[PDB]
Amino acid sequence: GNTTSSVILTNYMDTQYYGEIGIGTPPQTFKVVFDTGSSNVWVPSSKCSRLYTACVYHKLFDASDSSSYKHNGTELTLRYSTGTVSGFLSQDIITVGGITVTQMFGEVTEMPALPFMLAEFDGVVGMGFIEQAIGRVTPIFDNIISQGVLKEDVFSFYYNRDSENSQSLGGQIVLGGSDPQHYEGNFHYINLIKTGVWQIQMKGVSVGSSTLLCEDGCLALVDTGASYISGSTSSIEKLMEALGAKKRLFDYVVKCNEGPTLPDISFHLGGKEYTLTSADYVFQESYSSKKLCTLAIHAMDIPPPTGPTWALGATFIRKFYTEFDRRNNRIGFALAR
Ligand SMILES: O=C(c1c(Cc2ccccc2)n(-c2ccccc2)c2ccccc12)N1CCNCC1
Ligand SMILES: *[C@@H]1O[C@H](CO)[C@@H](O)[C@H](O)[C@H]1NC(C)=O
Repeated sequence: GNTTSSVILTNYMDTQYYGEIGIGTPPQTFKVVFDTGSSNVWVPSSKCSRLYTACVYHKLFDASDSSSYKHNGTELTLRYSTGTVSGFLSQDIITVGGITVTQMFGEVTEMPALPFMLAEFDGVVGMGFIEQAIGRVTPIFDNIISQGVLKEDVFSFYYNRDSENSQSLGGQIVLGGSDPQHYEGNFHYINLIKTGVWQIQMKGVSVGSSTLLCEDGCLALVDTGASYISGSTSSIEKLMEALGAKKRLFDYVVKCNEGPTLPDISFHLGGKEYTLTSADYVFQESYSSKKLCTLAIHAMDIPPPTGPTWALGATFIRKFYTEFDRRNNRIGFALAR
């Protein structure tokens, strides 16, 4: 068609980027992450037991208040690297950036405190392919494309560096195109290894001058739902050894004074080198030799068939404006602004 639709995103602490969607008639509004690492839409349900503290602290969908709701009831379990949710399938009208679509989604009735008591968002909108959809439910972007309204069969992500500042724009998703106000130079495209997953070949990971990791190639999942850049436990422990970082419970840390002294990290993608300086990957909350500063990179062991794989999350997207091209099964990067 002839239209472009944008979704304004809120940036919470450079870790969570989410926007609003409306579900039902009248619309029930939810804060959702737009996740290229998954293919299902879900929100917490009014049928969720209140013994789940996450269901007490999040917005719940009430099918009994929606006149456009259509029952299904098929049970589903959605397993992620950080945790699992369980519930059942429902159908209703979903509003995303002015676009209205009839969508099958999950009503979550089992929502663990860890990690969901840490989510500022309520649910998730899966931006991945039908191949990875649980219960083979048609993903939302596929349903939007069927309407024949969007200018291009593409969607783009802008994640802002600034979270603290008001009047800044936390981020932005453009359905059906890109926003040239948020990137500079030209897009550099990398073809997907295969359709069904937003995953590309990575030809090397350099720490400083030498290529210390991913010699002989490896995989890179471009994941909008991930806060950090992640690699396997084996890759990260080698990376962190090179940086001189100390392993804590879930993350890696450096003495704050040493943060600025850290080397550049380069990701070799489609013949181009994508470089992050220490300012890009260190949470520089102070300069004290008496304080510990977290790194926006951690270990995450993603199981087969998708993994073992690196994941390029918000840490990477903040520097590089990303276009997800469904028409040509490729990913484009440009310097964000
Ligand atoms: O499990 C996670 C991730 C989730 C929770 C989630 C689940 C589904 C969609 C979006 C966010 N979060 C997460 C973010 C904030 C609070 C609690 C969890 C991560 C933070 C860093 C790395 C990974 C994940 N992912 C796997 C699936 N793709 C996105 C990343
Ligand atoms: C739920 O919807 C799916 C469509 O994917 C269909 O296969 C199934 O029969 C539906 N179940 C009910 C109980 O309506």
